[PDB]
Amino acid sequence: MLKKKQLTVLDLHPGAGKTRRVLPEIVREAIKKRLRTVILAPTRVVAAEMEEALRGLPVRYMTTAVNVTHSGTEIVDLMCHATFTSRLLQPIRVPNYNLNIMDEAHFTDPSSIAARGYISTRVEMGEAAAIFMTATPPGTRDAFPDSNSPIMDTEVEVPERAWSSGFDWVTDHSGKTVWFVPSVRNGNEIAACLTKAGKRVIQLSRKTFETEFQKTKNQEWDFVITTDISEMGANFKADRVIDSRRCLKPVILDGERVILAGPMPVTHASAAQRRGRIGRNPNKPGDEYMYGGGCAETDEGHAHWLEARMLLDNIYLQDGLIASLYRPEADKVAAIEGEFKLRTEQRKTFVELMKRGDLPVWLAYQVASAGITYTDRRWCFDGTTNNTIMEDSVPAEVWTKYGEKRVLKPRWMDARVCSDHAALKSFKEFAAGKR
Ligand SMILES: COCC(=O)Nc1nc(-c2ccccc2)cs1
Repeated sequence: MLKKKQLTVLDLHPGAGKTRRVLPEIVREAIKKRLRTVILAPTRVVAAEMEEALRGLPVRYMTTAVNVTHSGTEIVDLMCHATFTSRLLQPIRVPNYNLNIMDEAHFTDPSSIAARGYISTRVEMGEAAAIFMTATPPGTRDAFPDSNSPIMDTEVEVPERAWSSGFDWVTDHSGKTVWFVPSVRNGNEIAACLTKAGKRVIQLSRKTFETEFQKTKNQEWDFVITTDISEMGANFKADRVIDSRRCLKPVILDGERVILAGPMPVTHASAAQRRGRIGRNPNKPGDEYMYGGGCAETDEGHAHWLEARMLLDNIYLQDGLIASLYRPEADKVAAIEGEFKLRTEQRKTFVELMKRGDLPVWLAYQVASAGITYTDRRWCFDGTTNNTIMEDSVPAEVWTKYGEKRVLKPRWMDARVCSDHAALKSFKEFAAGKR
């Protein structure tokens, strides 16, 4: 696998031991051959699991998720997918890694797509080797891959709202259930309904993931209610998955706003990863997978692929050359390489709106490309009346940095800045000049 000019897709089934058995073997071989190597973890949780699998090997952990004293003699670096892309965008030297290893390489967050595009472009150039580790590479059509033990697959109507009757099979279960919901808000309603029925419920989402995931290890629980983030190598001691088979899809309308469309069907890859949370123990056959809809290729026209092009347009490769998306995912967006390339000062604004601002890529781009500077928040208040952000059926209000109470009315509306209470709170703080 380790010869230059090669990209290898390690597509062993979920639970086959890619992370705990194959990855340490690859790393040992890489060190033997003096390959400067990066290992990309999708999350801080997986980064910590990798440290356990790699413990004893000279690996530099570029994450505060691991508390290790580095020797200074490591040629293998480990960081999150997002950290890799972030360091590429920033005015900081990223080594030209000979070997690029991406774990959970199916991750469809913009920074992961961008990292695959950059890595696969370096391999196509003949400059590097890469290994993408995933049961479900782009365009996979099999929602029902092999497992370590037989799974009971049942198509069933799954609740997406509180219920009083008609779903006894949900609560009548005495094991542990991982339940994939399309959104935080939908999970909150299911979680309240299960809590009222006497169940112990943990909720996971992107913003709460590291903190709340620890509860699945430290306390007894009956249900984990999770968004799609648990597709990215989160492991549970569970005997059932309940899968809505639904997700939200960010969509750019008319080049001018972003909506969260759906809920709508998940991809085959997502369905296989959700299912793949169970059937992992060869000694425990008959884990159950209850699924509430079909799959569709809802990654086509999804904003994350256009966002990935915005990031790649702003990463230096060589002179004016721009990295392509990884070929199997390159048709998910109608975009021209270079269309989003910013001049030096606008690019810095774009980076800071994402890194410090915590704005979605698309929104960061609109503000930066309009020639607005990072601390200038006038745009949060001067949109049309129909861009008014609503909080519990009333216009959201903040005190501006000037001490004026104003209605939150952004010039560009991205539904992700108000998708749940936590998002809207963060965006209000941003509009107020608090970061
Ligand atoms: C599952 O097999 C049928 C199918 O693919 N149905 C879909 N429904 C959508 C959809 C749903 C909500 C909002 C917009 C679009 C996309 S695909």
